[PDB]
Amino acid sequence: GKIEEGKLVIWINGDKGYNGLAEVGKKFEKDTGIKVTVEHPDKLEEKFPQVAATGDGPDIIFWAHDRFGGYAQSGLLAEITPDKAFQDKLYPFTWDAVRYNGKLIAYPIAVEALSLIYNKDLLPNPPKTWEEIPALDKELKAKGKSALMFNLQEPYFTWPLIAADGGYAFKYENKYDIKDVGVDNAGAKAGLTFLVDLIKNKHMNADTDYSIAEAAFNKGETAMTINGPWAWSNIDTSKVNYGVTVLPTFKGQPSKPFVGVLSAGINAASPNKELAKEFLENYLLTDEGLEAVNKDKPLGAVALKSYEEELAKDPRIAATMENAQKGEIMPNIPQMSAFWYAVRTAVINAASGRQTVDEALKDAQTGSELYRQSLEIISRYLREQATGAADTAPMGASGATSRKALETLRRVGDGVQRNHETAFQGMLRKLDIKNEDDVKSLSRVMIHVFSDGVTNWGRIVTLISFGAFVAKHLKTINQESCIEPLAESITDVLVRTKRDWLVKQRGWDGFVEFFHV
Ligand SMILES: COCCOCc1nn(C)c2c1CSCc1cc(n(C)n1)CCc1cc(c3ccc(F)cc3c1)OCCCc1c(C(=O)O)n(C)c3c-2c(Cl)ccc13
Ligand SMILES: OC[C@H]1O[C@H](O[C@H]2[C@H](O)[C@@H](O)[C@@H](O)O[C@@H]2CO)[C@H](O)[C@@H](O)[C@@H]1O
Repeated sequence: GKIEEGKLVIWINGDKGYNGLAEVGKKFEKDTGIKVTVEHPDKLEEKFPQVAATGDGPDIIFWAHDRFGGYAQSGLLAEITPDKAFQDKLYPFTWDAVRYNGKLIAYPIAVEALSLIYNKDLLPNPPKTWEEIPALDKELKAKGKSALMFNLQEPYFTWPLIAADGGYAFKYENKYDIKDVGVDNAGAKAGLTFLVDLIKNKHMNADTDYSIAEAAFNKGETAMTINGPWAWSNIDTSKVNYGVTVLPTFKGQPSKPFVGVLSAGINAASPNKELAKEFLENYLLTDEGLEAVNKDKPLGAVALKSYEEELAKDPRIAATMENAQKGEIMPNIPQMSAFWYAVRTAVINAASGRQTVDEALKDAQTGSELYRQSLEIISRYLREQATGAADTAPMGASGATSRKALETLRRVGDGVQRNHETAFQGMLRKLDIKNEDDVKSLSRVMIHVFSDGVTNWGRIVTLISFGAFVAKHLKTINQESCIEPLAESITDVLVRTKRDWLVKQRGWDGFVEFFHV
């Protein structure tokens, strides 16, 4: 139901120092009498947006910064307004990671990058290249060991290799070009082909997950793993003689890990926002607060300058920041969730042999592009229907598909508006859409109606065609400013409800083919 006033509920991932965070919670309770409950639910990054949308969930959510732009866009996060004195205590680049549309939407905690972790008793010198790992595995298999095991179920761990020879998520030049996705280029293919060849040649197993890789490294059965600072605690307990070092190069180029800033957001529906701010600023983001978490599971390079100066002498942190420098700080754009879902499926299907590398990355490209391509088509159709004049701007990336989808939608959507004028006029009058607040109300009812019953291109045409019908109404009553929000809302409904179906149709190319006369 509603978040309980007078306590704090905190969500953090089960691989992080949640017992250390609970100790900070106990210090908070000692001062204030306010009880702090720390939970680590499974899939909390997927659960948070579901429960927070209903005004429920934790007061504070911890995740890497990449997921907070989506949460902020969805209205699920309170704006963070620390004073200059507090802001100056953290590195400016960490605040940049938690800025979305010019507003701070979380507190940055620590910088995370993957490193190569190696067993000095099996491999005194780690391999500098991915290319030498097959030969090393052959040497180690003769000793009853293997070279490398890491999580193949989460694309976070394979991304550094995919990115090495030129794979990218969203092109960054000067600003992100969200229309420019680098998932199915020659560089991405080269990296994922290398991983699949390691599996084909029995150097790795497609079924290896976080738990299997951690157990094999910590038992001394595999010489190397790929993991973040949080993993170091369990390796210390195992008494493995380990090193943390630069990831291997691929085709002479560095592995490029996607760099995360562990961040703490405040639930927009929390009645405990002042308690949450007090906890995060004056208990957690202190030398003693971060020490308590770091002693449980290491954070990496903490955002708090005073404590980072103390930790920076650690060679494992130096290695973390060397890999971070060769990588890229993740975007926080709302499309990151879709990007990760698309690439997760691609790596798992390529690794298992369900798809070829070409097939897998083609689907991942379509899934990653789906929101922005859908919005380009739907925004243009609604606006030209409302105003009577087309947009002269270039379509940009995958422009032929956008142009031909808009041409098709002009033919079939104009026909739907003509033939279903009665139902459209009746429903427009019942909805009584007057302003941007009324447009924002449509999402819930649209999802309900559209998600029920059969999936086909005709119902997608009806969804967008009624959008155009509403947009014409909005322009006429001098609410033209409502049209882009309406287009965004319809696009969100379409892509969230029909993601998997749309990718199976080759997205908008399927639409053009389906309605080809
Ligand atoms: C006077 O005669 C009566 C006969 O009428 C029967 C009929 N025939 N037709 C064609 C539709 C209907 C009503 S029953 C479906 C319905 C629609 C709504 N409610 C509450 N119920 C309003 C909530 C809503 C739903 C939207 C919206 C999309 C863009 C937008 F800007 C605002 C939207 C608001 O999209 C749902 C999926 C697309 C859709 C479909 C579909 O999926 O097939 N149908 C059948 C629609 C009908 C209408 Cl009028 C509008 C849209 C659809
Ligand atoms: O695998 C995709 C996944 O990558 C990142 O998640 C990391 C997280 O940042 C780390 O702190 C650690 O918990 O491992 C996770 C990988 O299992 C992204 O932050 C996440 O959004 C994305 O889904």
